[PDB]
Amino acid sequence: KEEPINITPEELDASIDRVTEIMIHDIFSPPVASRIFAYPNVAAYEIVAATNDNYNSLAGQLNGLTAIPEPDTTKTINYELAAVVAHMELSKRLIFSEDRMESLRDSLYMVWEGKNPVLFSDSKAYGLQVADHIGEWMNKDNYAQTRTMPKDPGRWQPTPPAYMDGIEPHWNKIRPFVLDSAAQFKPVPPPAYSLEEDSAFYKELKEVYDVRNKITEEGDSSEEIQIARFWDCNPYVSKKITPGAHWMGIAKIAARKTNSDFAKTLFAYTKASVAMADAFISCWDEKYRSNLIRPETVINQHIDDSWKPVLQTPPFPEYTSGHSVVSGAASVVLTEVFGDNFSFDDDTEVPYGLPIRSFKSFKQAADEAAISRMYGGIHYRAAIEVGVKQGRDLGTFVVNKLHMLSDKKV
Ligand code: NA
Repeated sequence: KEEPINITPEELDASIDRVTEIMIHDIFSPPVASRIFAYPNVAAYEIVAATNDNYNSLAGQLNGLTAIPEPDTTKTINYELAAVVAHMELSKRLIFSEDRMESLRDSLYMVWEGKNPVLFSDSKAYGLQVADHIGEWMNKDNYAQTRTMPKDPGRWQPTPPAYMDGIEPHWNKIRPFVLDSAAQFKPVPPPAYSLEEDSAFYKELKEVYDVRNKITEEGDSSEEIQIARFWDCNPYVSKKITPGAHWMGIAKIAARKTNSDFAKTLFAYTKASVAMADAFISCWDEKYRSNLIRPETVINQHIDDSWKPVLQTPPFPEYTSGHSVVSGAASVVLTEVFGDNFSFDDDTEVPYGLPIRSFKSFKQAADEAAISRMYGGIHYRAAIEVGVKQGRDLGTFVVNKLHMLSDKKV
């Protein structure tokens, strides 16, 4: 009983799709979701790097990460199999409903164990050894400690309908993967809160107000409303994926469209997920520095008590926009991996109630994701424009810092 086990990139995708689904169920927030995607990819990628002379190890490149154990030269191991095992095991550790990862895992294990028990056993064992190593490092990143950390008129207020307390005030205290510090990409400050009619703040408030009213005047056909809903990606609305998950989905689309092999797929997902996790830290750092009031609050208190945004306002401060920062970063990474002018059909939102939208490039998609927040009535211009810059600057740094691809024969 010694058939080969063919591991394909679609099995990695299976793990990431299941964790995605579980995240929705367990009600993970946008920044916490980015941490769930990153660590399991790093573990799998390290397995690949240790065994493929075209890819360099991230040990020594990511903060605190040391070399993984090498595989036993006396055993025949299928390294892709080990990489999938590592990915699933860490993914399971990072969500609450572990039984839902275990079901996916056990169903793969049963076929593998059935075809080649010895290869399966040796390969699983190595995958689990690596997951333990990577688990030790992930458990030193300050997430556990921040779980029980204690909790002008421009200050952010919780917003209706739910008036939830701000999400993840201390996300800036998580260990970044690549950044030298959480604040490395701190942006310029937002315009000073002001109700003076000639002020920069008031101009931007008036823009939010006016855009929403133009959308009203066009009616519910309007393309703006479709764009706002496509990118909304807010699990607190009173079944949706977060923005990091959506970009993980675009990374998958690109990898499948290019017929990228297991190693190239993992490379891409790892570079993207690491960048996004650092993008959330950078963006949340600024959110809780500037702690800026959301547009509906100022509009309903000072301008028009009947006005409502197209989208529900997320429960966290305004500046800079998460969508803008994370899309900026992700766009830069995918452009670097798969190229500019990469056209694609984005079907990531089809299982979540939406149609397909087509794009001519990752840059174009990011630009749409950023302006969707203006159509949505929940961000001012500065949070969007400055946020895209912040994410593109951060994603540039990540791509310039991480040396992963390194062809054996050049
Ligand atoms: Na290598």
